[PDB]
Amino acid sequence: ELFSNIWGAGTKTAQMWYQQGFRSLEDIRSQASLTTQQAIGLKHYSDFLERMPREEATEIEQTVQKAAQAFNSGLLCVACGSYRRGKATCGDVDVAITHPDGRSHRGIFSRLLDSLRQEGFLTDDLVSQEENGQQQKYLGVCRLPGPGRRHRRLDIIVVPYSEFACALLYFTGSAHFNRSMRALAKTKGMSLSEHALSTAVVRNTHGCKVGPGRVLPTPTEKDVFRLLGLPYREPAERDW
Repeated sequence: ELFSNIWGAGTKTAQMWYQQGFRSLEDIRSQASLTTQQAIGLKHYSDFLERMPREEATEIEQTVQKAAQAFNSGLLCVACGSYRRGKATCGDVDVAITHPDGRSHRGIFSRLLDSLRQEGFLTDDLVSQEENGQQQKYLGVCRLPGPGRRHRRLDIIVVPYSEFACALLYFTGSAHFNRSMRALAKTKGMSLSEHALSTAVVRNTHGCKVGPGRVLPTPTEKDVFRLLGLPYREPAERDW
């Protein structure tokens, strides 16, 4: 069951396709109906089975940073995921982008992606543009210049500065760790997302609601941990 490995396909679709006679990667490319992601996953099947050394992730991060700072030299670009958690290898790269003035993040997302296309860095686009609140998310594939380079999954997320701490936390992960933090937030009547940490409603000692839900200010990751009642954990401690 090698269908599993194709990107955009899990055990979920591995269990159909087979329903059909398909038992081959080739069988799927030629006869099966495919998602835009699945087509790309098939196109780079061999490459997407290989993790990259973290040095390559650094090169990917700097490539995105260089192209973004040409447009505004104050833009903050950070690679998250397993990279930020300090692993020796990474399966993909998520680059979060913001600006400290907090408003110069707009107008970058479109121009940046285009700039990376022209120089041949971005090779395949899963989703060219996703708009989630004030966050803009690119999902695609990249490849560093030169010979012997494999194709690497790359996400780029541009975020407002007021959401940066929560975004960094969310894209740094791990997925387990996020689930754990969301559960902790809930025990305090809060909710945690990639945008913000907020409370549900405000109630007094009589149980009467006296206000709407509150968006808790979180300038840094440490604020999130403080608000959840936890000692701060470095990214390297967040694998589980």
